[PDB]
Amino acid sequence: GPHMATGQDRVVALVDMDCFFVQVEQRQNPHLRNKPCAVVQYKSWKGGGIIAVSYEARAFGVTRSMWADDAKKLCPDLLLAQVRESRGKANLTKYREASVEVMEIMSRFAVIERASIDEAYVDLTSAVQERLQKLQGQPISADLLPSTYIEGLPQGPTVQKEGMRKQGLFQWLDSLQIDNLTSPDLQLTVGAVIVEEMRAAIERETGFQCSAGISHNKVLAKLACGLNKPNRQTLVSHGSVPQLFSQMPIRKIRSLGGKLGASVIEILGIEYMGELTQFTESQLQSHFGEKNGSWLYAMCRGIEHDPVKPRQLPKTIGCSKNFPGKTALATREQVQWWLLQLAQELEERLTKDRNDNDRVATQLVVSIRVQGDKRLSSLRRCCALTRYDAHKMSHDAFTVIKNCNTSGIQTEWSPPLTMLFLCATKFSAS
DNA sequence: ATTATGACGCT
DNA sequence: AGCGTCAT
Ligand SMILES: Nc1nc2c(ncn2[C@H]2C[C@H](O)[C@@H](COP(=O)(O)NP(=O)(O)OP(=O)(O)O)O2)c(=O)[nH]1
Ligand SMILES: [Mg+2]
Ligand SMILES: [Mg+2]
Repeated sequence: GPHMATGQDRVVALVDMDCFFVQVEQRQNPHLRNKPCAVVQYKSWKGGGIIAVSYEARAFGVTRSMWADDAKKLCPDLLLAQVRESRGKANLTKYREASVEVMEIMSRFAVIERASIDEAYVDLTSAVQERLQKLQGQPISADLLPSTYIEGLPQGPTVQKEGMRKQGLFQWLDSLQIDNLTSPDLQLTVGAVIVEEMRAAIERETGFQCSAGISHNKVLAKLACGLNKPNRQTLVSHGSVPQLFSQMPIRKIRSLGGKLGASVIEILGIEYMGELTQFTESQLQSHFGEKNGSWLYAMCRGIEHDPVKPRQLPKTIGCSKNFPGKTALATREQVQWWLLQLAQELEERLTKDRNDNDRVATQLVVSIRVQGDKRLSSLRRCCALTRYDAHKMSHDAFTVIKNCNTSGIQTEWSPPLTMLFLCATKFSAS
């Protein structure tokens, strides 16, 4: 009753750039704008692997993880942009720099948590309180929410999508109690006003469009962001959760799309998020552990407490390359040359990071995969990172991995290596 | 032969 | 510390 916490204490948004790498390439090359187009890495094997797809191309069935030659079967007029190659490998610097552009704009409105190259969570609780004091009990006009959907509305007592969006928004606004400065629904609405402004600023100042979700926590904001893409934002209220979750497959919730979500489905014999409400917190803890169990018990009621961490910068800086099938590295000279190429890219990125961000990495993590292992990493070893020098880092990485070489011969490497990965970690202020 | 990342939990 | 999971 009155003591049952409802998880309505915060306003959290999730902003995700639409088809990011595609948008970066479309800004640079106007010939690609408003076209079916995709971004690929490499080219010789099956035309390269697609990693980003414009919404026009998605209409033809083009998806990430598809080979470009196969995508061209679905969409013969598909336009392609290739990721830059440097030192023999894909180099994603252009997209990391575009990411910094967007995150610096977002940081003007609120503290952000960088969740990925193109997505960030935003804690808007304080900004909403501020705007509410400025509003002085003034109602919120639909004109302030020109790209907002209200999930679950319209309901009750009409043909085109924009008209639907507007009917739902009018139903939502008409039910608002703009008197109460602590009304959670009002707080979410003001949060959506602020996110409209932030998304407008991103587009004005970068050219990039994004989608967003506004709710009371990170998981609901992420789910909301996905409901109306591209170039739109969605408000998921606490009250919308029972209906939304009643037909939501468990795998759609962040963190349940893998083995744990499959175990929830199989152990409990359920399909949808809402079905979780019928179990006690102790029941869920018994099957999934104390942490997961408490998290599921709260999450299926729309409640989640994970804070938006004040972290705009990545925690690690890493360089990785796969050597699939017959390109695997089978000589010591090969392994050394590629460790050196990865280390030269890492040194470049680390030196720029130190100049921009006043910090230095202190640990080097070396990961490899050997032929025949189905795991991502076959072996992971750390060593000290005391100087931003590529020949030093590559020699140190070789020293920490050289014992994996089964070959009695000094020149050969067996079993050959199908992946190398260098990662700088454990940053300290400098 | 999906690839290049990045976060975080477990023990 | 090193390994596994989740994402994408
Ligand atoms: N190197 C690499 N980059 C990737 C990979 N997957 C994605 N990216 C890059 C390319 C993506 O542009 C970017 C952001 O990933 P999303 O937010 O998951 N996809 P997007 O923004 O394209 O579409 P949406 O409108 O649905 O949000 O990360 C990958 O496997 N490898
Ligand atoms: Mg995106
Ligand atoms: Mg994203």
